[PDB]
Amino acid sequence: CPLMVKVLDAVRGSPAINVAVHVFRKAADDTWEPFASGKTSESGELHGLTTEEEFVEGIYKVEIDTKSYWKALGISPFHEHAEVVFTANDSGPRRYTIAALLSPYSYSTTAVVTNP
Amino acid sequence: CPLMVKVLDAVRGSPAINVAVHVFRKAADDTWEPFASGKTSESGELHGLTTEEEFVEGIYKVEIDTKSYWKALGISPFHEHAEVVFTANDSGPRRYTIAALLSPYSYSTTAVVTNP
Amino acid sequence: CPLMVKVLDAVRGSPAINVAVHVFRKAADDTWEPFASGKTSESGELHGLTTEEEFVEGIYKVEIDTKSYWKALGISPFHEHAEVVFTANDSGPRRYTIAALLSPYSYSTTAVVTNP
Amino acid sequence: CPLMVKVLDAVRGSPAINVAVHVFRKAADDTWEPFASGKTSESGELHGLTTEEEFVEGIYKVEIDTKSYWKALGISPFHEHAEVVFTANDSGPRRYTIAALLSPYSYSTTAVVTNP
Ligand SMILES: O=C(O)CON=C1c2cc(Cl)ccc2-c2ccc(Cl)cc21
Repeated sequence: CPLMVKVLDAVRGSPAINVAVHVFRKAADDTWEPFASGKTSESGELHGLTTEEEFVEGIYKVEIDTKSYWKALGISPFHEHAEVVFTANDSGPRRYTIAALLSPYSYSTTAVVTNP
Repeated sequence: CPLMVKVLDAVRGSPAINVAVHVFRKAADDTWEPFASGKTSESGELHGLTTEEEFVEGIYKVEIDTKSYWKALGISPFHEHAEVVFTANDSGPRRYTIAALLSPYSYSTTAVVTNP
Repeated sequence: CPLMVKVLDAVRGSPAINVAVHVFRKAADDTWEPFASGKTSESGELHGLTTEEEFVEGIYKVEIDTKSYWKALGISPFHEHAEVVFTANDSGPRRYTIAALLSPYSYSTTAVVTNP
Repeated sequence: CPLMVKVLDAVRGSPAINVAVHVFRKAADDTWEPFASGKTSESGELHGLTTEEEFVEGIYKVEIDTKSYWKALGISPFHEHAEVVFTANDSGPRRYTIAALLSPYSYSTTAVVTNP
């Protein structure tokens, strides 16, 4: 529940299903340490990545594997993957939803940060 | 349930709350006939606009009153309102969600069309 | 050039060429009067719609005929057209660039406004 | 000019000026080698990063330093930077324009690719 990813397909107007998502956390030596991963569900969502206890303050990267999604559809894409890099902050609202809207040569990403 | 609107604020990373939304349907003389309206909830969503029986095939317009949302925040905006104009089709998936992502000088809108 | 429209295609990563654009201006009786129209060039841009002298203060609507663009590429898109509605020149003359980035089931519209 | 970066500010409706941009290229050992860097001009554009000769096939990463841009405007944004990762020149030389549209809690990134 503190980190959710939602991915939509702007070409088909649908959730983007079965997209691989890898989360990393930035280590003290500046490398990216694997943190969590999964595939989006039938509703384009990936829940259950981490817990409140482990999602401590720090810098995280969410990679969304957009190229493999488009290739499966036979559509030749621009980006290798979409990247979302941010600092997790204890002060603000407690839930972070990372949304991504995908097109072959463009994507947007937005963070919705809310309280239950 | 066949038509839902969801609105997000890209400046604050939050749902856009208390945004007025007016839906129109295009009449046989080409004018826009009021159809439904409401304000987005605390989660940025507006449900309950119409029913399956009345949401027949035709051209609809969804106006989102973005200027009043930004003015309330003290932020001077570009657009008078965001407009979403589309044909409702019985053939495709049965639920239409119109999403809008708002910034003072830009917005995106996406249609997610799915089956329950 | 006080008003310029630029349209890009997010499926192909290219300018959206030969897209029809209609501009209207709200009259004192509340109707939308035809103001100017044209088609985007090879660069996806439409210049020459108006002059400083004719582009007076007002509420303008830029209608970008996105459905016909997609149909001619074999795509059946969600929206009929993208509309951009804004007050212009209400604090003196400005230059406006209205951009639209198109995908079949999504678009974004942006304005860059500069003071000559 | 085979690689050009353009950055716009969706809060102000303006070019995003003096944004730092770092370009990297993936080496055969998988590390990201520094390739070129610069800052956007008054127009929000960064030209002159590379030459046809140096811009060979490869996987490139364009890192746009959006956090520092917002902080200097008094805004505490969500993302550390926007990353754009793509394979270039894998079917011969192309021209690439990488655009980013920024808001505090959202960005979109787009590419227009043309064949000289
Ligand atoms: O939405 C993006 O990712 C940036 O796209 N917007 C673009 C863009 C994108 C590209 Cl690749 C080239 C030019 C523009 C442009 C020019 C004027 C204006 Cl007002 C907007 C834009």
